[PDB]
Amino acid sequence: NNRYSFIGGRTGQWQVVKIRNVLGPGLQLVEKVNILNGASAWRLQGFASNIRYAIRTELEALQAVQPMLNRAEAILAVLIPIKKSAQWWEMAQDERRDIFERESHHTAVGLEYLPGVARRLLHCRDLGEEFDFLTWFEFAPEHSSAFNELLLRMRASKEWEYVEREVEVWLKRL
Amino acid sequence: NNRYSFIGGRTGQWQVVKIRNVLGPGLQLVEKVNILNGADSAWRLQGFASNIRYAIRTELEALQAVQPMLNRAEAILAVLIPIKKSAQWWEMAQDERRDIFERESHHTAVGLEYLPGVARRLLHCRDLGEEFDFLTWFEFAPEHSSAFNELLLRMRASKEWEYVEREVEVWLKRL
Ligand code: HEM
Ligand code: HEM
Ligand SMILES: [F-]
Ligand SMILES: [F-]
Repeated sequence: NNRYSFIGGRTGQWQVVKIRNVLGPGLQLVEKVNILNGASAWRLQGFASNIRYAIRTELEALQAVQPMLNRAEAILAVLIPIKKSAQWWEMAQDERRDIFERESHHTAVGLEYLPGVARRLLHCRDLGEEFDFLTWFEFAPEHSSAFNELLLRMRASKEWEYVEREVEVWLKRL
Repeated sequence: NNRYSFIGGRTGQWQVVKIRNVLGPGLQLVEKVNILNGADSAWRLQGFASNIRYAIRTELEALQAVQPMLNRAEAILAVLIPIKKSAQWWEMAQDERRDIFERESHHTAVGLEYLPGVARRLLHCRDLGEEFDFLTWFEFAPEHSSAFNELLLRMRASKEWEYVEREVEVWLKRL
């Protein structure tokens, strides 16, 4: 099933460490997040989809180093819902690819954080959700500082001038 | 709301003229199709309107200069064409798919030849878990029927269509 739901509330596989309401309306602090592969204070949902930007040589680079989810060591996670602006979504494909990679170097920068950080990308604009993306990251604690670095590098990029809502939900695996 | 449902059955705004089961399993013949904006009938198809996946800005400019509105008074014929692409297509990277779609197959350039006669809507549905990947919608006056039939055959001859694994044509007339 390609649908995932993230329930913030009193039960789940993940303990909430902190929530940082980076930009726009936040998410209510809760005890735990329950993650369901299918369709409480809030529910987020999104789907796994096909590649939108990455080119073949980028995928090869990613495939050579990216880790799998569910490593025994990867006891920390971060769920980061993201919303991009109307101006982003009205751009053509070349315009969006150019900002994503040529200007902002998204994949190249993220590659610097592999193999330490595992990730999953979910899409949800097309479900009518209040966010556009649910991004998921997991890693061992030794990579927390580097992941915090990466977040600030991304926020400095051209791509991020089109981000209108962002929240960080920091989790620890129970 | 960006979701549309097409329900093949006994009621609706569109009368079925014919169904051509082009490739793979067909769709059951029915009297009418009922189209609902939102989430005795035989099948339901659904999809969502989405953002642009391939077209570049100059292509969008050319499309915007000529593409017609939906619901023109004269556009009494329509065709609903659900399409499924293969697993090999979806595993390709973005550049590989763009190269097939336009550089090799000229999908937008060829389609532009049929505007303004043909109006269109693209719906996506692979991400919903539907049996098809896309629902494509076309509408036009009868004087463009022959040209639309031409266009179909040209697109089926293209490289892109080597990756199409299920296709049905539901021809409709506006009630
Ligand atoms: C950890 C290393 C990272 C790598 C290797 C990486 C890599 C990628 C790649 C390859 C894509 C494009 C997927 C496609 O073509 O469809 C993508 C999309 C995206 N990633 Fe990252 N990323 C990483 C970190 C991050 C971080 C920390 C964030 C959030 C703060 C983030 C947010 C996104 C978003 C929102 C998208 C979708 C962009 C769009 O479709 O407009 N990524 N990432
Ligand atoms: C009538 C003139 C047509 C024009 C101007 C046209 C134009 C386009 C455009 C510009 C796209 C890219 C949209 C995007 O970038 O996301 C698209 C996608 C598509 N069209 Fe056409 N089209 C035409 C006819 C057709 C016909 C007759 C069919 C079916 C037999 C068809 C099937 C599709 C499919 C399945 C997609 C999605 C491709 C994918 O995302 O892999 N189109 N069309
Ligand atoms: F990502
Ligand atoms: F189309």
